[PDB]
Amino acid sequence: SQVLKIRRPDDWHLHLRDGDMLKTVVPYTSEIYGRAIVMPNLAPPVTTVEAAVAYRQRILDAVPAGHDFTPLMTCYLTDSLDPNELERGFNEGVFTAAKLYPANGVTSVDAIMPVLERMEKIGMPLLVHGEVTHADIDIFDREARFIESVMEPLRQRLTALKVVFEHITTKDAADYVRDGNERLAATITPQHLMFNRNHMLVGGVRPHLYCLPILKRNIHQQALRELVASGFNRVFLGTDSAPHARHRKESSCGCAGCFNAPTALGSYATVFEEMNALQHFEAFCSVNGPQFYGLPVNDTFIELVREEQQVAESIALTDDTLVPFLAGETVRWSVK
Amino acid sequence: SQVLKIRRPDDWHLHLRDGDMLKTVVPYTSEIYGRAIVMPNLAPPVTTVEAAVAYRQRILDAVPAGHDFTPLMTCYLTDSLDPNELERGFNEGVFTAAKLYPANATSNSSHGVTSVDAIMPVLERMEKIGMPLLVHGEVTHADIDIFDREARFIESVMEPLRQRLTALKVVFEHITTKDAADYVRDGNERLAATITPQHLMFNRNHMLVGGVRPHLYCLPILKRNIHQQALRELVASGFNRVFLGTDSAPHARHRKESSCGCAGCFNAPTALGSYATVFEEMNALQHFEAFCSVNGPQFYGLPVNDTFIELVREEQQVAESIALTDDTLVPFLAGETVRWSVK
Ligand SMILES: NC(=O)N[C@@H](CC(=O)O)C(=O)O
Ligand SMILES: O=C1C[C@@H](C(=O)O)NC(=O)N1
Ligand SMILES: [Zn+2]
Ligand SMILES: [Zn+2]
Ligand SMILES: [Zn+2]
Ligand SMILES: [Zn+2]
Repeated sequence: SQVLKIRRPDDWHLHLRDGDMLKTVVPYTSEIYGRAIVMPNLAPPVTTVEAAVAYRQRILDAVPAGHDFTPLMTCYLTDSLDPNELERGFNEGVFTAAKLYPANGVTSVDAIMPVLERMEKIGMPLLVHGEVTHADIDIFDREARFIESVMEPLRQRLTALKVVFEHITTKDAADYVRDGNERLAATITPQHLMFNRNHMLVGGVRPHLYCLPILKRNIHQQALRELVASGFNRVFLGTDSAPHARHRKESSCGCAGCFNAPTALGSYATVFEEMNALQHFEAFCSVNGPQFYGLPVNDTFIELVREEQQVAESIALTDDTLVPFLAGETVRWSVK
Repeated sequence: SQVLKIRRPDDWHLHLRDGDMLKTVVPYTSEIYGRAIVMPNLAPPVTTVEAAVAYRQRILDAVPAGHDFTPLMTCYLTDSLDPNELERGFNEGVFTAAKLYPANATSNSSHGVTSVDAIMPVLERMEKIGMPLLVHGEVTHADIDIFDREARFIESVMEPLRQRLTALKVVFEHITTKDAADYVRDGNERLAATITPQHLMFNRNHMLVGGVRPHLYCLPILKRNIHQQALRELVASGFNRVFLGTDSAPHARHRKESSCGCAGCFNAPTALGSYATVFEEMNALQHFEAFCSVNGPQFYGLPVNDTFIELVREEQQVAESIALTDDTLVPFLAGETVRWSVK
């Protein structure tokens, strides 16, 4: 019965893959979101303007006629990337931002200072997967350790640099972001709002809930839920929809990533509704991101209805299937 | 190449399953171990003397010609279990011990325990007759973080139980935490523990970094490195109320590598050499025989084995998988090169 009309959303953190997987997955995004930040971690990664232009065209080839969807491309930062290449792509409208992945990506921030300094000067946002990767650091501590040892030093060095702390998963990061300045923002996925590590590990191991940064303790989940529900205007929708074929997930060494594009928007609506915070929902989906990136808000509107839809058990691929996040379950809100 | 000769070991915590899976897995135990504690979590559970007798015989049927292997059977504790049934099984040599799995208010009375308070008549009987209680010590309340469940058990159940029943003999099965290590270390002669090879060799990072590894997924869940190190130090100290219990817990490959993978490591094929590797790395090989072959017997009041086996420090590759009638079994350390093997 209940209907919720919002400004059309965007997705500020998306993996579209390539090839036949890209053809399969893009329509789940393009049918809903006006734009999406398309991450650059292809094999090999998108590190040149030329590669980004080609990738962008493959994505557009795969967008059904009638979907008004614009992929916003990103550069994968590498220790050796030429700052002139990053800037050229930016000037051309090809690169919207650059993405910093930990080594096991970038080995040190120090190795890429010239690039980061260029980004700071030209006003290019830096998107950060914020985890340290030393073998001795427990996997649940890697996000927290990143804040102290990399993020805060980096932001102290480049005080004009705009940073998105991508897919934050901890109370540590939530507090860090809440207390930061207008040059620091974050994205949060649906899974890190809806679940905690118990949902991945109790009663069985659930690889479809296995993603990076790893699901944390409930106290962390609660901190993220309170953050979005507070109305804080520098957090915004980024799904980290990260699809893998079923048997790449269900194997002796399962790939990280949740394929949440089909269910994310309604999943977010449920969280906000639960937190008694639907008045902040549009801003999270459709306003906060644009503001941070200095892009206009979308000028169309969509509707969500609170009618329970059943999530497909699987989606066909050329070879194998794709298991969506919440496969076989129910979502309380769906797109009208 | 170096040789380690020990009295024939026993496995104080084992899952043998049933049917065809039992036929496949028993030889990996019977070739090496003189005795094993056979856990009772079949579907349906072993909760009667008659079922334990028939199960013991199915196990015996699957032992290869010439292996000298004796299964020591256990009773699954449930709300509806009659203390007279348990006592009779004990008195007749059928039940060596009884096994308490985590309580759950939704448990069918035929299949489990709703709360420990609700099975005090049976626990009092075990105390009275000197039957050892084997405890899977986790609390499973939905609002407890899975990594916290063992420590919460110590506080909520273990300590109060042992204060209530001061003569009760308890083995804290497959301990995984420094909490449990210290607790057991500081206990009396009526408290012991078993430790698996996976909890000595690995921590949760091994299960979750670079990929999710369901063949390392087991209960109680792998913990953070500080806990793994405490376990290692406990065994390496020569503490004589910790002993070998593999928790070898086989599931078909398709049941492990699924959207909801089953908990358990099939480590019977590789456990003993893994334990040897750990003791060696801890410079504690002088304590290795006792852990494998003496401490368990002393705790249970049974004789130490009088035959010997040899481990050799020569590298071998572990099978990638082991055929079942349908599907396959992936062993602990599948495909890896291991340092010690049985001669
Ligand atoms: N997060 C994930 O679990 N997966 C992402 C990578 C990423 O965002 O690190 C992927 O590309 O597979
Ligand atoms: O408690 C248990 C049960 C066992 C099994 O599979 O039977 N597997 C485990 O991982 N631990
Ligand atoms: Zn990431
Ligand atoms: Zn991502
Ligand atoms: Zn157990
Ligand atoms: Zn067990």
